[PDB]
Amino acid sequence: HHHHHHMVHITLDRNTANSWLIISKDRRQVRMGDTHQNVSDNKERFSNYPMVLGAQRFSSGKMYWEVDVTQKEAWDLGVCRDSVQRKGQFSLSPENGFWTIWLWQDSYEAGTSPQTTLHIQVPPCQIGIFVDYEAGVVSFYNITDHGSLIYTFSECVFAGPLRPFFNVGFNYSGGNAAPLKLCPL
Ligand SMILES: CC1(C)CN(c2ncccc2F)C[C@@H]1O
Repeated sequence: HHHHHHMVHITLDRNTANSWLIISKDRRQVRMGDTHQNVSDNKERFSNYPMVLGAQRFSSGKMYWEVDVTQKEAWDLGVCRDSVQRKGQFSLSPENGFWTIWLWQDSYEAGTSPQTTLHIQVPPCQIGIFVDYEAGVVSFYNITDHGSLIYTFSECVFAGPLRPFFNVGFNYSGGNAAPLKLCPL
């Protein structure tokens, strides 16, 4: 792909984070803590899952960023509406305002309803995410495999400002402690 020139500098929004997440000083890395991180509750925090939003809001244009997923067993990545549900249980779907892919139990799937199997020969260590607001497109790229396409959501109905979306996943196994990292431009 040739989307690198739309690169944007994403930072994480501490106020949206699940209360167990630990965000680095530079707001570029996030990981699951082994306990509550001693923050107050607020209506923005994701309560049920280890999720956080980017601070940036997008309502036009073309945007590109990259995320490092090295040594993780489970994660979700993509974009979502600014007005997604924060509290309680929900599924990641375009109907609920999410355009995401994930790793879970050694398989990769796109967050359609129902979910779509992805075909990845080279497990990615870094994911590229491309958003074309006007076209209604969210695309995912395998940076480890020379930028090969993973998945394209087209005919997207964003219906609001978009935010970068992250889920570090649970660490029930002891094998999923590694962080998500926003990779330099
Ligand atoms: C008392 C809070 C800090 C948490 N809260 C809620 N948390 C989970 C489910 C439903 C809620 F209304 C409302 C308010 O923002």
